[PDB]
Amino acid sequence: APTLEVIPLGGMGEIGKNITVFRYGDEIVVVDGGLAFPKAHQMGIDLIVPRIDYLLEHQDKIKGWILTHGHEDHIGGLPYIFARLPRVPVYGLPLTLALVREKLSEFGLQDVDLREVTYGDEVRFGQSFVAEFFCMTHSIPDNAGYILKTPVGDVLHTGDFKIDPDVGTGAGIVSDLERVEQAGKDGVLLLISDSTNAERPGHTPSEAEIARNLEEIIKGCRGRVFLTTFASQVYRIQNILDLAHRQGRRVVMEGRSMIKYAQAAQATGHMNPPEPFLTSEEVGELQDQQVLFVCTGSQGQPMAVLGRLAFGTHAKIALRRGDTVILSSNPIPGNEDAVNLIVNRLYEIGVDVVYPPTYRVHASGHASQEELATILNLTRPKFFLPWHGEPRHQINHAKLAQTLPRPPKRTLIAKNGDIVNLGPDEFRVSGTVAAGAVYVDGLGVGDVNDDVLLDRVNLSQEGLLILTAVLHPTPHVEVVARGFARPNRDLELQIRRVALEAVEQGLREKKRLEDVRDDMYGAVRRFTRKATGRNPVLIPMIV
Amino acid sequence: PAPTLEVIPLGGMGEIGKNITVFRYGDEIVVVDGGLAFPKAHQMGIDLIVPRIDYLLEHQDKIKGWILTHGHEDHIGGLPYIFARLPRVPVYGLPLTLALVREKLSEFGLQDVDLREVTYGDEVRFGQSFVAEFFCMTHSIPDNAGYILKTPVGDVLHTGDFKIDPDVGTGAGIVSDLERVEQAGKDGVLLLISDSTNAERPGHTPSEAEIARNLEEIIKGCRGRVFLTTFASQVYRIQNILDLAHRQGRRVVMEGRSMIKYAQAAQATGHMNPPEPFLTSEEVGELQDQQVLFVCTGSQGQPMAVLGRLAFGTHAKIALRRGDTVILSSNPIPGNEDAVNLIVNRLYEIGVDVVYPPTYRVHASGHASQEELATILNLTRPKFFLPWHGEPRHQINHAKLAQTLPRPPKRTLIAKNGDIVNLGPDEFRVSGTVAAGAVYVDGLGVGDVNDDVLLDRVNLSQEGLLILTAVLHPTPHVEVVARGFARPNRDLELQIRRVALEAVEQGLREKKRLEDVRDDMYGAVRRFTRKATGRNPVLIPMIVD
RNA sequence: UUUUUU
RNA sequence: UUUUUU
Ligand SMILES: [Mn+2]
Ligand SMILES: [Mn+2]
Ligand SMILES: [Zn+2]
Ligand SMILES: [Zn+2]
Ligand SMILES: [Zn+2]
Ligand SMILES: [Zn+2]
Repeated sequence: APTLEVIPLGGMGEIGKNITVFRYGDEIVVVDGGLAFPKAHQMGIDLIVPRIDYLLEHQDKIKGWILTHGHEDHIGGLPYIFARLPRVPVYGLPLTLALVREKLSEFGLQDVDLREVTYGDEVRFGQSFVAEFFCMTHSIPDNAGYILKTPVGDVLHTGDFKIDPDVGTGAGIVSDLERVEQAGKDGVLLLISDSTNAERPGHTPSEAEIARNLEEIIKGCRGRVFLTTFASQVYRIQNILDLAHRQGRRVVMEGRSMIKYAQAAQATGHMNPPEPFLTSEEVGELQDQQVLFVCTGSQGQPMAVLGRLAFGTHAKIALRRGDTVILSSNPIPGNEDAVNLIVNRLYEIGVDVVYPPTYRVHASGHASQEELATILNLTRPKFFLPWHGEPRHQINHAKLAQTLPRPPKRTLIAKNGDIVNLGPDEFRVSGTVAAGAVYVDGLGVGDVNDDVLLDRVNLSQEGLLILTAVLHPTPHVEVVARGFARPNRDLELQIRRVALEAVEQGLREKKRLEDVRDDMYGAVRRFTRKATGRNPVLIPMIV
Repeated sequence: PAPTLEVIPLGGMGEIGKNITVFRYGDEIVVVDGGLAFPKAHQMGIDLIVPRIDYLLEHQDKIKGWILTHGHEDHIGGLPYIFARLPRVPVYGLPLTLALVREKLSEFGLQDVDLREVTYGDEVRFGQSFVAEFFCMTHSIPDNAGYILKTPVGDVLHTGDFKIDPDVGTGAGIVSDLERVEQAGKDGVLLLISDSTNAERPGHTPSEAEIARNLEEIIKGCRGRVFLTTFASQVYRIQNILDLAHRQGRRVVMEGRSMIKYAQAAQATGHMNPPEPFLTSEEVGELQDQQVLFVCTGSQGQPMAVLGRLAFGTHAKIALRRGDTVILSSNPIPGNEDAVNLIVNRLYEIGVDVVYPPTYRVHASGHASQEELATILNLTRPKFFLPWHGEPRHQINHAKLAQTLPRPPKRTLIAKNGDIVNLGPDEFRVSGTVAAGAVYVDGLGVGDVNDDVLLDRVNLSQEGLLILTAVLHPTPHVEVVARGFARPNRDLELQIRRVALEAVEQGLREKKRLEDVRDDMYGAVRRFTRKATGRNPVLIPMIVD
């Protein structure tokens, strides 16, 4: 009896670079193709994309692609991925496809078979797969969950989601809980669900509540208002455009990425500015209380607009006492220091600084425990793969499932590369495939690996000494320093002596070029450690 | 034109760390504390930060003595560095504070430091102009004091670092001296200096007695071994754990050099009293799992502390397993979030039960939240106010809190390190600045690593490096060495050579000084690699040759 | 919101 | 919990 294989290639045991492979027989369907953002220890790199060794091996079996939404951790890896694979059908909702199309054009990727769907549509992949799209609210529009119908039964994938009763834009957007409930009645064999906020009790706040909170705050602001949020948070931004209009403020969209997303959102009907956007020059004609800037830089990026404002380097705008700055965002793990740096600079300028939790001006795009419980109760799945989370999230999602009236028969904590076997009464990890990370640094893809990073870490912590050692005319050593210590004549003289004394034992004996280096390298390491207590990288050199 | 008190913060203002405050009246100085600070992520490779003491060196003959409020590292960690460069003067503090400093000075070989023990209520004199009176304030370490500094212009009340804990839980009757603080308000407080750490937190910081109750409830329910980490200096927390362990039939192992160190100091000064002797890891191995509790270093995610080694499977004598419970009785300090998260995920992957806030209320801050800060402001009714021990966000929010109360201070200032704050019966202003700032410690080096050195470290960390050396003879050729730049690639290597070489050759073809030529080849390669890779590696060009 | 140091 | 891009 053939089984379905669920093979996560990214997005399990991490938050980022989501990509999930489904295989039945010799047919494959792939879902998403995200990037991930670098951690602190991954110094100097720009982004991370998934290893696609498995898809390369089985590329002839790929029948199609599903794209759940246009967040970068779901579509950011596609330029890299699609370039190495056959041009298969790629299905997605309008805003998702618009963002992908633009991204593919930057990379000069030609003839990608993008195919528009909408909620309720059924899409056939080969003989064995049918996928049905349904609406789930999230922090970007045109976000979908799906039901993948297979020979062994149905998989429901929630997508990334929250259950927001009212996103505030008046477009009637709501999660299709009716469809999800019916799926539970029809029978869900496997649930795949968003674990991001599985450790958070209660219910994620509604965007309509955040908008009310923002209007109340902004209504009370005496002068200019500056607000930062994710450029892709179309609902948040639309609601701000409407409250601004009601509060007699004109809006400036500041930052390249803000203008970019505003363009795609408008083109696909999700953004409708009640009054036209103005430039900073144009709003300069207005009184302070008539002005609102919606700005990039919610995560503390120094070169984003908020960053330049906070550091006094913005070319056309200068913050001053009386200004209000609203951070309509929470720092993502790893960005705490950067955001804090901007916050303290803002206090020092003397602006009024508004942020959570002091002011309730942000709602997560992801379901908290009550919402995750709702989906588990409605679907009543036989089997469960908590997804889109680090192990702590997945495991807490699993624990939450056990608190409910009808828990799954079995729950697994998948890792990237796991082959998860699915059948009517089968649910197990049956093996593994090649999975992992590929680093992008500038233009280069995979030229930087973990070995290289290790080097960057050593340089950063201990600094560098370059030593040119010459036996001719008489043995002597010369020194260039980087990040080791400030200039010290005393110290500098002593290190040459150590290296030159070491060539002496080498020089008096017959010494090969190679043999000498290690000996004096040992001399300096022994010495420099003695003198400074530090272990700087040294690169020996002979002319 | 009347003589004024100068309050000159040299550290601890506009930051959390390296606290040190100078009081000057005429030709007399009293100094308070000598802390270190911990490096930020951009300060790569360095171990700790100590204050610039240029001011104290200039005026060393005027220094009458020192007040040490408590033994936390951000109040005493700089003293070895500071005391070594100054005259021996009287140094006052409570017993645990002095025990910790004494040991610190011993490690450094510093001799003949004049440590003088005080206790709550003691009044000590510094020269003609200063009298300091110590009083108890609860905090996350024992023997923590605030003080009233009585000067010719009036009284300064300094809260020290504090919370208002009604019961730290150790059965020793320890409580903040709010009676004394209220009396100070009636006598008249000219200037209040208060701890702003938690000024953005509404309500009241939880009590250690509640945390102890919560820990006992959790531990009573643990089926197997329990490992717990907290700050090694959280003597109240640890003592309460010792006592609940006894009630719950578990023996205790203190693990990690630092745990043993603070336990030694706490026991020697009577703050820690284990109801049963500590055991070693070998000794508890004789016991059933549910009889065992490990109190471990590593609460901030340090990979080489005990919890770190347990989490990574590298502990030489102990191995975690499914069924173990690990409790993080702490919250990550800003900047340590990633390190703690790393350990938490490894613990989950091992399969231990992992217990931490906010899911479980197993930690209480050592510092006052807004209700407690308001209580102090209301009791002292100060004329002038210096919010302290906080970054500007904390200080400014403390100032705003003061404005909401029934009797706000006449004036509140947000001081910066190096500020000269002038204080008189009706004067409160910043009148100038003095040299202030950071000195980095890296290994044995003090001040040999500076910001210029760090900037180089950043650039190296990000872009890696390319050292290009041009050799003129016999025929000019270029040599390339890369570290942390990219994995080996011969094609690119040879391309970099030619771009450099053309500049060398073209530069020789039209005459230029060797210094001019290196610049030309640095420029060409920077232009080439940026086009080729999109990166700007650190470039070290050499023409000698 | 203070260290940690097989 | 997703980018920013004087
Ligand atoms: Mn880079
Ligand atoms: Mn170091
Ligand atoms: Zn998303
Ligand atoms: Zn996502
Ligand atoms: Zn303290
Ligand atoms: Zn402190």
